[PDB]
Amino acid sequence: FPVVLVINCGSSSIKFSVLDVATCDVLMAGIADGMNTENAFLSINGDKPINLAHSNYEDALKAIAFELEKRDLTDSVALIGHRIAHGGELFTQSVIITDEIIDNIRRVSPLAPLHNYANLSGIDAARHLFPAVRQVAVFDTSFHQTLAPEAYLYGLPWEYFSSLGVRRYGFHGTSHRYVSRRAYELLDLDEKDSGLIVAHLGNGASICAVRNGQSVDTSMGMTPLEGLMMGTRSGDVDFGAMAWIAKETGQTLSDLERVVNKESGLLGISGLSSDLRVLEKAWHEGHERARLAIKTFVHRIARHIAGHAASLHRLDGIIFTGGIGENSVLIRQLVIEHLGVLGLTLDVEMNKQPNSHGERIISANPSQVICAVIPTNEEKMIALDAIHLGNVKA
Amino acid sequence: FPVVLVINCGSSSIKFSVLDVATCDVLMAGIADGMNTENAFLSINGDKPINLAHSNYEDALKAIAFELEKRDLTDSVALIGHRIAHGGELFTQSVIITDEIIDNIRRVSPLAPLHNYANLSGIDAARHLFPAVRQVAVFDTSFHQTLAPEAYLYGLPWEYFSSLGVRRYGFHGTSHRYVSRRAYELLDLDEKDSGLIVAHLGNGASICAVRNGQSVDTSMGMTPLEGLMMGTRSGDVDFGAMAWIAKETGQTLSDLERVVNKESGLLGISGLSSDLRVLEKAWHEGHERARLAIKTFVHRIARHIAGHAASLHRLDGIIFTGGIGENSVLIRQLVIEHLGVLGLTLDVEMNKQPNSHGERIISANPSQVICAVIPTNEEKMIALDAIHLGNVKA
Repeated sequence: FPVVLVINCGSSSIKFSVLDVATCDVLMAGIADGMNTENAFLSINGDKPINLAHSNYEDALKAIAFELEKRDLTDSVALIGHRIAHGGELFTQSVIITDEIIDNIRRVSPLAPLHNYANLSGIDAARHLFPAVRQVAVFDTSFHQTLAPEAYLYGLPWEYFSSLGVRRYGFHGTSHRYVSRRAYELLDLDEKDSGLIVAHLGNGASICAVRNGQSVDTSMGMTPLEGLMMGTRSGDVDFGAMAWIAKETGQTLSDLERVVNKESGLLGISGLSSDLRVLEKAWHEGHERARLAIKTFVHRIARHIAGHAASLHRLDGIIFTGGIGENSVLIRQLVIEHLGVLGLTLDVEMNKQPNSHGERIISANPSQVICAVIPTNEEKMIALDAIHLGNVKA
Repeated sequence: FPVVLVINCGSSSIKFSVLDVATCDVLMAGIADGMNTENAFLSINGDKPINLAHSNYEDALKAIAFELEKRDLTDSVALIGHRIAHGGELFTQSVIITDEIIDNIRRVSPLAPLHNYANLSGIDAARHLFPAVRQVAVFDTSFHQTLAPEAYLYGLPWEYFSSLGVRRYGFHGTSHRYVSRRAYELLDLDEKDSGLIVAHLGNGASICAVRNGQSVDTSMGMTPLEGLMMGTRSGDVDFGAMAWIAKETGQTLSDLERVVNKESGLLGISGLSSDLRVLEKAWHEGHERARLAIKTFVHRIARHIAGHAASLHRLDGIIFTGGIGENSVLIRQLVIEHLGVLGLTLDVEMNKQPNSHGERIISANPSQVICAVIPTNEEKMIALDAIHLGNVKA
């Protein structure tokens, strides 16, 4: 009864999970937070902030390693899946990790300095701790590599693209991919003849147009900062304004890069919270700035949903996913009501249902386009790749 | 037989025209270029680069003033219309110029330093030279002041909006307004119950959603740099990328503000020209980078057309206008073919017709949304305001 160990080794943490190969169900999950700080802890199932203070990425993973052995599931780990933030133009699909692949990840790493160098740290660690174990890299950008130049080029000097690799990459590729695969079953569509928009709304937020099973457009850019307005991230912003602000407040780009990433978005407008639940209640309690934050949030989701639909021959579906997309009844309704131009009719009792109801249509029958909610499962998608890649002869 | 003198007093030039009040036809047009330089000239009808070297804004206008008198149409100038680049939140419509209005323009001027201070220069000049003459200000942003906060707020700290006035203003308001007024006649729509998208493609390029006669969304931002990719302007650009570029090439914001405005856009991608005619032939001759420039250009127009349609209850029309929108048969077709998702069917023989055919439908009858070309006439719109305002008792 073998298992896959999935690992998202970020800058501050190491979010892991263990899935059963047979059923892809989660047998174990955890998180080694406070990494690089003296105050570092490991909490399995959120049950006991352990002692792991002032420890590095490889120690954290060894801590988790010993905890896997403690639950007699070390000699059952057939596959290790690694989440990588950024794949540049080198990675178009998931791959078995080898020395070539490390080099290649290390080459594209400058495109995402924070995250990738931590992902690499996780890979070196895992490979030390599990050397007989097949390991796999899954890239958050690779699903979007089917985009055409017209879709991914910026309007900058060509040199910036060809010399420096400055172009739209897009993120949430694993989610957009998984959700879309699931969409074909739930809507009874033909992958080869279909057009979906997937609104992944969570932590970060991005839209993705999926034509005939392929990503043809996505809202995030070279960095995860483009596109939708998010929790603390600004989303789309007139560079003229950012330039003007610099000259008016006497701030740097480093200053403004913080502001746009950390003090902006839902938080920036509301001046209250990045959390929708807080703001949704804030609006119900009559806070105007919370109302505006949500209305703006909703407005920009609509704008990009409709826009991404231009990259489709036919619009068969809109699929909400992620923490916000799976759980926010209001946001889903406001967004759908903002797309009446596309002929969307919502079913409110169906949209009322909580996330317990899982993969579910939320549109009435008169609706010209089907709306649905499909819980994302990035870990399951990572496993399914790892499983598939397990059959390979290297 | 009275006339209106229209004046667009930019940073480098003074583009003027003289319209007959009766028919709104242009009796005279000209341009005093090379302003502030020692090499300065005045060319009426493009017929004789006159001697006006090393002269200021008021001299240029006096030169034009004496040329109006030379053609016995000085004592016939009933109204002077002034084009203003930026109106902030103070100007929601055209207004009769008074001391209050100068102060108010001077207050919002910091929102558009280059252009507005030249517009003010033109106003002081005109008022000197024509003091008994009623004068009017028409603002390029005022049509977009019906936008809701959700439509015009950026996802930045609220403080940047309330303290510093950082929000989407949008431009081409006079064109989008005129074109839309004309749309209601050409399509036989009810202003009060309608939804148009207007693609003004020229010099600068912007989209505008017009719901029930009101601007509800527009692609340009606080500066004319947001939205569509343009001749030399980048359009939408991931701030993360602009930040990354800065750290990689060691450039300033001033450096990058030049690049994004002057070396970018159609020119930036093609590495050849900002002129579509050059690039269109370049593609026909087999230049790949010209092909990519146009395809990207077209792709982003489609994206924003569809997106702006989200701010409509119903999409009745898409209207092309401006130098590129009135004259480019290919761009219009490629854009429309990119919006097959909205059910657009094009009539190619109708789309083939040159701009001589004027206000004209370009879509087949099966088309679920009407497409048309409507030549913009900003000068006529300025006159019609000035005429209307001529009836007022101050």
